[PDB]
Amino acid sequence: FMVSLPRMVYPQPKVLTPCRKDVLVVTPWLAPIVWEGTFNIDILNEQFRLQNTTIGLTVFAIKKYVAFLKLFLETAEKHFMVGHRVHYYVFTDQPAAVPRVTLGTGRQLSVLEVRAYKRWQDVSMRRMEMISDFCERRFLSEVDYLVCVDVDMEFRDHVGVEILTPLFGTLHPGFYGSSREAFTYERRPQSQAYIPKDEGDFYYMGAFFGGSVQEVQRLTRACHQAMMVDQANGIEAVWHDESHLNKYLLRHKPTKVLSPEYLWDQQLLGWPAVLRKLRFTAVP
Repeated sequence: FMVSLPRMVYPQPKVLTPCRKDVLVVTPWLAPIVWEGTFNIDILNEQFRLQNTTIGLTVFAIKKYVAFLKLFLETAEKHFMVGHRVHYYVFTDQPAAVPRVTLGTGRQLSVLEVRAYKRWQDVSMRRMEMISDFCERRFLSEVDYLVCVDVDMEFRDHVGVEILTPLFGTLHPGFYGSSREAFTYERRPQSQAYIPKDEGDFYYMGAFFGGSVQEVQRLTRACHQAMMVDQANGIEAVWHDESHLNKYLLRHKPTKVLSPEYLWDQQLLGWPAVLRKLRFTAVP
């Protein structure tokens, strides 16, 4: 049950003026594409706080990548869901190497040790398997939404409840202006991740997806199962779990799509006019 919003004073939305005219802000299946200027964060914060929303953030930091945790977590504290309840789940092979990061009130961190796996096949499948096969009951009990991101990143600007929805993917920064035939989908019909040249909405990046716990578990389960089939058939998708994520999101449309504000590499791609903010960026 959702209680009434309080009285709020904010600028009136005007029907005969778009928020953005330079970009697509809704997909053909009526999912918002989230760009700066499309949302009033005050309204959204109210809506999500009134539900006492808890967001889980999963991040894998394996081998040398543990070195990225400090900046990842410190910047998440500055920019990720501030004001809301947040539970970080750090999956790592080196629990002792996790930095001691000071957290704001209402935010917690759990260190989850993984796992075994001395063959690259299981490593490739590790993340999808971990989210769907091992942490299933815990996530359902502890958080409302799950967000799955890469560690070799930093937050530079607001990443907040505007992204929350049953299921979201993020436009890959390298390909948002590309035609579908150019997308690096898996193109071999022998792979479960196969997408023909005449199919595809967007190319989504494996580095930032999420949704409700239930929808994320469905996605990660399906991707893990598809990857197991490929392994049995002696094939590895061109971009690993990202290829499978793309197949899943073609066949199960996301209910929001994040713009490349949410996943950017400034060293590689600069700062285009279409990006008013660079929110979450690759570490050079």
